[PDB]
Amino acid sequence: PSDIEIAQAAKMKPVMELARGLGIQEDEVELYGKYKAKISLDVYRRLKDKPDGKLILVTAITPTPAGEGKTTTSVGLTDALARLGKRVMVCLREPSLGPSFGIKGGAAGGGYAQVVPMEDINLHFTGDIHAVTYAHNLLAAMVDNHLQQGNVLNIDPRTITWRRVIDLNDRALRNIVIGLGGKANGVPRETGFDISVASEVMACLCLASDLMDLKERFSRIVVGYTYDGKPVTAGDLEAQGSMALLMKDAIKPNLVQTLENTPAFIHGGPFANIAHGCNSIIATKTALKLADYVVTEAGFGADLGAEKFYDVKCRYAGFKPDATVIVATVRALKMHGGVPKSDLATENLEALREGFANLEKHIENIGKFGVPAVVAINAFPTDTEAELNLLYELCAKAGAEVALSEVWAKGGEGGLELARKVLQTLESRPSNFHVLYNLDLSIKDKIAKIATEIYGADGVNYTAEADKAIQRYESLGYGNLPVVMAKTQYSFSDDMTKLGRPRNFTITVREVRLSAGAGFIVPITGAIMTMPGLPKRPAACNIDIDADGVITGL
Amino acid sequence: DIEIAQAAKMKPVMELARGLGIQEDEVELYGKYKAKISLDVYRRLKDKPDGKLILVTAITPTPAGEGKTTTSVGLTDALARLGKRVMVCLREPSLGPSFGIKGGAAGGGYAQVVPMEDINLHFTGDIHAVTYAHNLLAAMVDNHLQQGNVLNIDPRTITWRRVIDLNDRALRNIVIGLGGKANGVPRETGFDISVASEVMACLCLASDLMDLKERFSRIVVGYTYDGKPVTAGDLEAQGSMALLMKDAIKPNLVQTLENTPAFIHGGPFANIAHGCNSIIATKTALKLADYVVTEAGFGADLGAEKFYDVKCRYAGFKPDATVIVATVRALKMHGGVPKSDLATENLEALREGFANLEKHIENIGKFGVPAVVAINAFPTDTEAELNLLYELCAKAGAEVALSEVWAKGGEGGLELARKVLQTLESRPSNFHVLYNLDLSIKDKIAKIATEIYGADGVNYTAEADKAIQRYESLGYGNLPVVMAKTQYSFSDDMTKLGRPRNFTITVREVRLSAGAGFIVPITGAIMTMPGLPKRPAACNIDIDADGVITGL
Ligand SMILES: Nc1ncnc2c1ncn2[C@@H]1O[C@H](COP(=O)(O)OP(=O)(O)O)[C@@H](O)[C@H]1O
Ligand SMILES: Nc1ncnc2c1ncn2[C@@H]1O[C@H](COP(=O)(O)OP(=O)(O)O)[C@@H](O)[C@H]1O
Ligand SMILES: [Mg+2]
Ligand SMILES: [Mg+2]
Repeated sequence: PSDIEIAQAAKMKPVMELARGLGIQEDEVELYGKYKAKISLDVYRRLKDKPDGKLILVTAITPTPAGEGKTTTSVGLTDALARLGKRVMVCLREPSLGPSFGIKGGAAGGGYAQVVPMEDINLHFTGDIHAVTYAHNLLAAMVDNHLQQGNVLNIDPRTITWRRVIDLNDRALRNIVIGLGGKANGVPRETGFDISVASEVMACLCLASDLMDLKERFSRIVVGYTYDGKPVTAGDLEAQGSMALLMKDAIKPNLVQTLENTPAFIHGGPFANIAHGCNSIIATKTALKLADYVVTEAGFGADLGAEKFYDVKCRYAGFKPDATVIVATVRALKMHGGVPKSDLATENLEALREGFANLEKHIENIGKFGVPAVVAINAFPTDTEAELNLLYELCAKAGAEVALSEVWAKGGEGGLELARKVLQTLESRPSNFHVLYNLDLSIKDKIAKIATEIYGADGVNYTAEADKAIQRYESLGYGNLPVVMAKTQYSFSDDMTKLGRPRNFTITVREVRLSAGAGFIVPITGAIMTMPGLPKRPAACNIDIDADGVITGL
Repeated sequence: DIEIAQAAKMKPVMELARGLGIQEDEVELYGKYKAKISLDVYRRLKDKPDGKLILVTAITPTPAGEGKTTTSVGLTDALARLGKRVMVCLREPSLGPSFGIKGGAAGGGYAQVVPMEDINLHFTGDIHAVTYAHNLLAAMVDNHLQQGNVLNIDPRTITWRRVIDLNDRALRNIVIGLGGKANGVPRETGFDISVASEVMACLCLASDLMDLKERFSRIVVGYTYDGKPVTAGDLEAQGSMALLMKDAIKPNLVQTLENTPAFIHGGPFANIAHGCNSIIATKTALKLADYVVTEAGFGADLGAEKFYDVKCRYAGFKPDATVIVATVRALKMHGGVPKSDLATENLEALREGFANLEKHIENIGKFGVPAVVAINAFPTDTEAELNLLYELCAKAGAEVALSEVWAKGGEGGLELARKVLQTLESRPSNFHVLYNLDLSIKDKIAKIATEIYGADGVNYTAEADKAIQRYESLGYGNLPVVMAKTQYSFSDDMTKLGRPRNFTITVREVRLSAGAGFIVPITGAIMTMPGLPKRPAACNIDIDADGVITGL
């Protein structure tokens, strides 16, 4: 039964009620209708010295374009725990608007494991991405006005790294020339747009602890350089105050719920292939005051999202994840064993056997961070009973804790086996969380650490552009920043072609960006683009709404 | 006395809503002090009586503005202070100008709508809905070119621009689709400011979500190589566009500082677009109130004519009175006093500049709705100067009232409120439009230019000629006209002050808004994306652990 059919038929508690059931007081809630709200940052502030609940991360194997089921699983696990009577919350990322009209669709879950109101969540929600987009683009506009008004600071406009942003898959704005028409109309220069969720401004939102912090980070954002190579910042242009203003509400996290009325925060939405892939620190640390157990997702596979959750988010938050759930699927493991994407509804026992190496490696990789894993087998409607025991069997045989999850088709009661297993590991195998690398290393050493330890490459190559940039950033004193790698989600390699556990290969960084405001560095690898495109048949064509109800949203 | 420093005073909008006879389950809250009202309110009240409709317009402005909004709000509070059941309908301010020059559009002093900062920034996200529907269409157009261009669109004739609600001059003329075969198809475009979007115009003229969707579908984005038009319908975008507008379509309820209810819905500018708030908000408010005050942008040559010939025409409104805001400082400017000298007294310059207001007074008379001048008093106004004007007005002889609504709130608008009631009770209106749709495009341009602006005639650049021919050829000859033209003069020349004579308008570009249902001749040098000044107000804007430091 279609995801929007059942999302629209849902039966929701007023969120003011859920809020109150969490120790949040009426005047700390700001409603966006009965079913959505924003929680004050005073909640976390007044509880600063109270103990945390347990932190549970969900990550996954290397996906197909439709995705496996982190979100779908995160929601379900949360519903299952609520059904064992636990005081639990999910933290998730706000879905990017753009992909609802292209390809992979929304990010509110699936079947009976969803967050709702789904169509709000997937579209405009509470206006957060819009606030990111306007602060980002206001800065750009100010940069461009500056050039026009005599270029007082002597910016070399051919070095401006600050791009524009919009929350759509618009490939035609990747590379553009701007400022044309003559002397009344700006200064010609080459730029383009990224998708808003990849904005550094969203990164700042996701790492900041409150408005004034966000304002200070904004002011350290570097937009470009003078003709003599001195950096020029958003604070040099006095933009941070306006930028902060535009984020005045977006800083607060959003409360919705699951289909079974369990509470859920949704806040910040960076992708994990081209950004840091986590929800806001603010959401997650607030939730940890409010619930005994907090489930949260990192984007794409564990080589990307899980790695950056540990090495960036946890680092900057002081978080100590207690357990980690790895989502695996028969569909995907078969793909990693040879089966084409068009033949996956077919049984193939060997292609799951030789596809397993993929998961083998993700488990290995999680183990390196010292937090105990449980595998979740997200049973797809087509997966045969035989394929399903083999995977169970392979996970046990590898030593790993496992559980089948029928959360998609059955909701929270599809996730009891799994929920017990997570509870089992919280109670019986404590976590020993530590980062992969220290901050005092070179940029190139940190990159090589991730390259070799996680993706399993032999080493890393640099274009001259990249080398020039790394020099620049260490010499300017940003050498201590952590690394958010941009790379394809479809492989451990930077070649989207290398399925499974590719061996004897090299990653090539072509471009290096600096996020001095969010406080990390972004080495861009392979051919990954920072603005995605629409397909031949965009979801949009099938999308509609009548005197009430909507179709084509997924 | 700072605008933003009146961040004090309000009551829950839900109380305000029930007090207009709106049901609880028709109110959607965005905090305790903003809401969206269902379209079911108007529907169920369809057969009930309309209140009195009052338009507030103005003389030709100083860049700072002459106080329409400030006056519309004041008037509303003043009527309430006379025990009247009254509402204001306003436009949502464009976000861009709060960081630019002119600021937000929530009023002034003690005549403002609140919560101001929300109202002027993201508000309830309508402008963002507009922006994304428009730009998703743009994105689908470009994707289509990229995926074999099956419809054979000549990318060099695409009229559909992109949009963003900032003053960004550098996005006026751009080249996109660069980088090779994987990254699109190169083409010249740019951006307009979001409030000037056709999508906004449609929102502002439509009656519900399914009307809006069908309008979207009729939007022409460009042409095939053999000149066949291609629509948003042909690309199947209207459903998604409408989805993104599902809440934007419902109007918003806020209030005034003295707690009078207010609708804010739709933002289009009057120089570049059609300059009125939504029909939805206006027609709804007529059911809930005995008196509905509403503003049209810039001077009467722009917003008034458009409110009358476009909004009123499509809505079936008959306006009952019209208020013309005038100021001493502006009249002086028009009498030759430089911008920098408008604080200093100068009676003779005020006598000379009167001509401007005189023509606006005449022009309102041609639509057949009676008029009341509001003289909106600034702190620099001499007692002598305010008397000269009042005398000038009654000798004209229009009804006049001094207004101290800015400094005093509704108490300051009693004499004005009285005169307006006095006009509605004795001098009923005989509204009629300036022109008929049967005319040709060029004839309608020429009525408006001749009768309202005072031009001797109109010239067309070759490009404008082509376009007008193309639209007549295609069946759109019968559309009404929404002139784009500078607010600073009756002419298309921003330096021709007072009441210029013996001038000609030149239209250099003509757009077709097939979905909103009008045509836009662009005159003189006016741009559809504005720019940021030397020192933008953004540079002085800030927020601490609570308090905001600029709204202007
Ligand atoms: N077990 C399942 N069977 C069928 N569809 C599923 C299942 N789990 C998830 N989905 C659907 O597949 C897509 C991917 O799920 P999602 O939770 O979004 O994965 P991820 O979070 O890793 O991107 C969504 O459309 C979801 O509704
Ligand atoms: N009587 C007055 N004294 C001082 N400032 C005023 C007065 N009336 C309006 N203003 C201010 O001047 C600017 C323009 O007023 P506004 O109501 O926006 O006119 P318009 O709607 O025609 O632009 C605003 O900053 C407003 O607060
Ligand atoms: Mg997901
Ligand atoms: Mg105004």
